[PDB]
Amino acid sequence: KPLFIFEMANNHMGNVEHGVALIRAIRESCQGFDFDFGFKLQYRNLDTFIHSSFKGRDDVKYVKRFEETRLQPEQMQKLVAEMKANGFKAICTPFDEESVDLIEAHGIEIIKIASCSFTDWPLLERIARSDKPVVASTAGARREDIDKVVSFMLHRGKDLTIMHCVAEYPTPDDHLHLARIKTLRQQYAGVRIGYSTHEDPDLMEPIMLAVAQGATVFEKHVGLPTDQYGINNYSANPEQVRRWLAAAARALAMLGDGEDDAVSETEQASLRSLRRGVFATRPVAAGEALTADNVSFAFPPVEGQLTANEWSKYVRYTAKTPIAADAPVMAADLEPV
Amino acid sequence: KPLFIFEMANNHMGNVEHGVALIRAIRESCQGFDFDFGFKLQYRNLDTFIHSSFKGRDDVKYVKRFEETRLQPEQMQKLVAEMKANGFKAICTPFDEESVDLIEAHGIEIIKIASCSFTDWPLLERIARSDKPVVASTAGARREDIDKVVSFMLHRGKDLTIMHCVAEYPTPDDHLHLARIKTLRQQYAGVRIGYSTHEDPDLMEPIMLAVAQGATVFEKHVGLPTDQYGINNYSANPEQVRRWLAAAARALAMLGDGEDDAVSETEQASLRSLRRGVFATRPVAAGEALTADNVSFAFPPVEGQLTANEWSKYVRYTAKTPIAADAPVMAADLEP
Ligand SMILES: [Zn+2]
Ligand SMILES: [Zn+2]
Repeated sequence: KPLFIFEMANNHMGNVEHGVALIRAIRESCQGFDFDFGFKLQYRNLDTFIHSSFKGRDDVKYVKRFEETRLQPEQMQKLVAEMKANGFKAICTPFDEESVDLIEAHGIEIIKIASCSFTDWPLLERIARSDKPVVASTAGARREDIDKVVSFMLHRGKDLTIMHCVAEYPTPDDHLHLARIKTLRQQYAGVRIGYSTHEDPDLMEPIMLAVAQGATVFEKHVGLPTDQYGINNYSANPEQVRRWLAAAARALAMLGDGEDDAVSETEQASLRSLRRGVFATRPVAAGEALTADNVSFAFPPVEGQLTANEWSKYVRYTAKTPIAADAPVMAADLEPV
Repeated sequence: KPLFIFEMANNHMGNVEHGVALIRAIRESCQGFDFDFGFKLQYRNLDTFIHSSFKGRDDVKYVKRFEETRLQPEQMQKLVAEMKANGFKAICTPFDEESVDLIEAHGIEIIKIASCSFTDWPLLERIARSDKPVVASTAGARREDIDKVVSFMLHRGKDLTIMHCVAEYPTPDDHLHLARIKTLRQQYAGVRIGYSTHEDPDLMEPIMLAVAQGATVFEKHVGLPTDQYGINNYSANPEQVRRWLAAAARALAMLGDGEDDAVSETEQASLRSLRRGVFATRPVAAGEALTADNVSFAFPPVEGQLTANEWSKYVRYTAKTPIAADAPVMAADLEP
């Protein structure tokens, strides 16, 4: 049931072979874990998306990075092909209306909304008229906005998932604000809650904290280090992904199931072995009632001596058969009153 | 603020001076942290609590250990004194009703109830007569019991805390069942929840998990390995107590404040730089309306271009002054 999502973003680096080699290593990292898994792309129609005025420029963030790692629809369909080949849910973040169109053509199963497009209303309209599940990130979103967006998606019957994240790239430990996962969970009932992250140096605890807080979907950026290919400071390599899942794996075990009222057999005998048994202080005749004079409490009990945990201060029991003084009051020897 | 209770139990090994040195070793472990701390004893009037039928016997668990580590009241009084002097809160688990009297006499501040005495009504009824906050452990209680005891104390006006714990000494990782913390927060709303634990072969993650589920009171057994005395495996030394607390602190750091909605400049400025700005696709006369006909969306914007995230179907825009084809719609040029 937990779903983990692996964000490639642009870490294919403009290169498909690399990106195929990265999906396949991520599948290797998943060996043995019993979760759901999705792989994520980012769709921008670079023609429309980067404005004429900013083409070829680098005096501002992201333009150059976007232009350099550009991939053609032909090649983007190729990656989906592998994604699915390996058993990943194909997941994608459109930033354009036209990229939604494209997501459809590619038979992608799910739509992520990035935090930046969270209130990109025209983009939302385009997504709403789609018929796939939605995963929305909410970094620095106002409550009133997330409300609008939740309400609007939920009305008109969408499968929605809302994710905590922070738009600091990478995110200081100081600054993960994981408490927010619960804030979101409490604000919005019957909406899946998740956590998308820019934490990683190889951290490991945030995920446990995240699971504990009742997030059910988890997104992390991934990439494959290589000689002549670097990695950024918020993207995990295949070695740290496996660890990432090992951590969640552990946290689930340590957490157990909150459903279980059910009780261990150790616990029960242990607990008895520390309880106070009820003893007669004085001979008690047949049909004598048991009172504050005549009994006392002391440990430890024998089976199935009546214990203090069953005593009452009002008159509850008479002795069916006589009890010797200083003897354990056995519970099979008492008729209730 | 979070409360950390250190369970001494009978880890004073029956020696007052050792108990003292323990308290002192643990005060050091606490240096620097902005938490509350308590040290906890275990009170049993043994003359009376261990039944004659069982005195001198090592035939079944605990009897021996209790007898062997016996401390007199004057000696318990010295420990409480020490605890207070290092600025610890004084806490105790009484197991019989004479022990509650001694708690009152010794000036102990909080009453802990062990899981085995959780439904010990006669003890409960004695404990209810004190006016000390109650902290209550819950291992293997059935729901109806927790319900009963909970309302019992709450209706009495008690300042109650409910702990999750597990009666396996020590508790396997497998078996911590840390999500009872959430369960219990959810069934007993308003009631403070903590977690008392019997875990570590050095474990640091469960406290981080405890804290993340909103436990606020934590208990752990503690000891001072000495070679003259060893230490059992569900109780922690001073080194590993600091680690424990550091794990807690780190978790709080990573969690931050649920009720804080202030967003950063760094964050806000980050988001803007990935957003679609708004560009005029044909010329736009002054006092002319802006529609889907005349605007495209593209990236990136600049201070302070209109942004798409402000293209609501509920909002009309008219140009103050004329806008050229292919130009940024600059907000200061419109009319909400
Ligand atoms: Zn991201
Ligand atoms: Zn204990």
